[PDB]
Amino acid sequence: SVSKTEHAEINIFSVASGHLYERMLNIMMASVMHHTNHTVKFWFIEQFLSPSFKDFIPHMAAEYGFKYEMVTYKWPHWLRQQKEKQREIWGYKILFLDVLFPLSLDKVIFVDADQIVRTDMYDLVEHPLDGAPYGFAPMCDSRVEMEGYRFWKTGYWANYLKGKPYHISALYVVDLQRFRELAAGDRLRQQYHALSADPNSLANLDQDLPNHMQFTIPIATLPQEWLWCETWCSDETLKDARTIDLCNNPMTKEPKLDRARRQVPEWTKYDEEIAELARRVREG
Ligand SMILES: O=c1ccn([C@@H]2O[C@H](COP(=O)(O)OP(=O)(O)O)[C@@H](O)[C@H]2O)c(=O)[nH]1
Ligand SMILES: *[C@@H]1O[C@H](CO)[C@@H](O)[C@H](O)[C@H]1NC(C)=O
Ligand SMILES: [Ca+2]
Repeated sequence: SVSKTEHAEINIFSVASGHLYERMLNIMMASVMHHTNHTVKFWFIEQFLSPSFKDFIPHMAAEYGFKYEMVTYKWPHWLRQQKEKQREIWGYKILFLDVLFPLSLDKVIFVDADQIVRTDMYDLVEHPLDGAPYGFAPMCDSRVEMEGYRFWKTGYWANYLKGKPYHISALYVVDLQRFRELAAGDRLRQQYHALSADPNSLANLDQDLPNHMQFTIPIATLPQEWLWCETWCSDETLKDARTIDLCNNPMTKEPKLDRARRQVPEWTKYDEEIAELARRVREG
């Protein structure tokens, strides 16, 4: 309750790089606030954001009734760098969970910038982790026609996992008290540093690292309904989805905004609402 009183009942962080992902990030935030009456604070990885986004966030905060904070954490010099901006952004999602946030914050949830929330996120804050420092949803198996693209069901990953789930990194709850209690941050940084000496390792950096460490840094497998993506999940399970991720479909390669408008009926409503707020602020 000290964390809830000082920060908020729900604390969410995200990362966005590019005007398209910033546009989706405002939509994600509006979707969270339309589905909760609990207090919310959004945390941003500051250095990737545009000046316009950072100028607009106080307007979003006053319109939607949320608190916010910008975190600017410098990549430690000892730790192997990522030349590709995509991989550096993935590093910011998983390698610094213990240092991005204050010691007074007990829990934080990563929600992808391209996500659409359809649930009260305080349900994830209250979800029992049974001692795990973090919880991730598994990758769906329900869309049977995409089995050939489930790389984790054969080869390296099938042997490595021994039947454990291969989790998606679009959404994850981190019990920061337990993550700190376990030294998970230091351990994830040292494993990443050693593994990344091979440039063929950790292809999906943010996702592969926690899945690789799940025998020593436990993952609480969240209910499947916490994360639904069309690529892997059946149409039939969309009605149960608490959140939607617009993940890439390797079979169709359909553009991001087309996936958003086609799959999510309320997407244009949030987009037009944020554009209406922008026009209202611009005149004044
Ligand atoms: O903030 C971001 C996140 C992703 N991308 C790019 O968008 C593409 C698809 O990545 P995305 O995260 O959308 O894929 P998903 O994980 O949703 O399947 C890649 O070229 C990324 O470099 C980007 O420009 N900005
Ligand atoms: C918030 O409270 C109002 C009170 O009238 C209620 O109608 C609404 O459904 C609540 N929303 C959530 C997400 O709990
Ligand atoms: Ca995504």
